[PDB]
Amino acid sequence: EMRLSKFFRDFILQRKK
Repeated sequence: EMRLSKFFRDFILQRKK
């Protein structure tokens, strides 16, 4: 499906926790 959305899911969500 995506390539970056897991990385974005890794961290991004947790940058702005």
